[PDB]
Amino acid sequence: APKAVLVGLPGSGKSTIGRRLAKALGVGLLDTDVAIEQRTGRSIADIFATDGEQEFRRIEEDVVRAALADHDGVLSLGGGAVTSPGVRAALAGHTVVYLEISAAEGVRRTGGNTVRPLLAGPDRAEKYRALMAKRAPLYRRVATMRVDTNRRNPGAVVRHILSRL
Ligand SMILES: Nc1ncnc2c1ncn2[C@@H]1O[C@H](COP(=O)(O)OP(=O)(O)O)[C@@H](O)[C@H]1O
Ligand SMILES: O=C(O)C1C=C(O)[C@@H](O)[C@H](O)C1
Ligand SMILES: [Cl-]
Ligand SMILES: [Cl-]
Ligand SMILES: [Mg+2]
Repeated sequence: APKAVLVGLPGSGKSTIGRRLAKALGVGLLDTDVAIEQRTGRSIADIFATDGEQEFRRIEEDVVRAALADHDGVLSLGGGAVTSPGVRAALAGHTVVYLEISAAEGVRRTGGNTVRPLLAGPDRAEKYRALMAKRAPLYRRVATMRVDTNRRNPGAVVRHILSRL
């Protein structure tokens, strides 16, 4: 079981806080997206391209179940994983840190468009708020710890999580 499972919208800091929290804890980081494309040689985006969310999520939920079981480090859940009820069920009892980010800051951190398909450019701010409106309640469902990453620099979010694990 992971030291901590990180959930949040794109830009909330999963990959970042994950890497830093993993390092701090001396443990490894496991990003389910990477765990997904590695295990498939075919990229997340391109995966969707060929088989769509219905399939992606099936693959994703299965890697998550796996990571939740065999990973003792820090696990960063790909943003939409929470939408799969089986991902939510798999999460129960685990240490789930919901990295909270406002839509304004969130739209801005992901400003570079470092992938994030559902977050395509044409009217991203609107897109991100809708996305936040939909995923937000779910992250709050599965979260055992909510961390506001809005003001806090990465180090402080990480120390905040450490201080609380
Ligand atoms: N607390 C933070 N303060 C400032 N920038 C952050 C913070 N958390 C993450 N970032 C930055 O925002 C960008 C998105 O972070 P990332 O970890 O890739 O998000 P996610 O994987 O959750 O989608 C990264 O450049 C990262 O450096
Ligand atoms: O918020 C989301 O649905 C997504 C979050 C990331 O994990 C991407 O890899 C997924 O493809 C999409
Ligand atoms: Cl299981
Ligand atoms: Cl994501
Ligand atoms: Mg990520």
